[PDB]
Amino acid sequence: AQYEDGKQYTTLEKPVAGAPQVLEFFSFFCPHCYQFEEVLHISDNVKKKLPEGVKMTKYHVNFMGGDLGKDLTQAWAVAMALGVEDKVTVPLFEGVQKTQTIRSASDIRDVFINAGIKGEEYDAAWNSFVVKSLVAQQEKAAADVQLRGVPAMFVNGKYQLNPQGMDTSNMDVFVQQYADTVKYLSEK
Repeated sequence: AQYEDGKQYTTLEKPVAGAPQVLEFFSFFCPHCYQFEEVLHISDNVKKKLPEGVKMTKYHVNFMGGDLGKDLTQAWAVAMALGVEDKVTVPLFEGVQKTQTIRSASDIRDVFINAGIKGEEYDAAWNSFVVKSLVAQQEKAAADVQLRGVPAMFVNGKYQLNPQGMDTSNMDVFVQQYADTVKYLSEK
């Protein structure tokens, strides 16, 4: 076939029921994740090729960056609850990996403030049990699929994208192959 299990994707030995249709995992500490966000715009190109009725989910993970890694998972929960993902993703990536100005939860908080979320609104969210449950959801989704590496994308809880098996000489061609694979898997 043109698409082959073990080539553009792998199949989960343990399929996950009731999983999000397109589920992406990342870490703000993850160097390919930075590329995926700022250079490749993977999420946006996948979306442009997906059908109507397809929701896309993106979760942060704990297993990189120790204590700050966990703060970031909680901050991403805050971003999701407030619907401000698109305002904080770039400055969080840059603060962790480019300027290295994010060293504590307070520094994470500063990113949100500078992005225009009010302190009182941020702190209230940070401490809310709605955000506690969003943190639980992120952890459970990653646990369900035995997740030990990022970036990762899972389609319908049974297929896992395999970017290692795609050409990387041309960045644009890589992104479309990736997005076209997600579409293929989606229609499967």
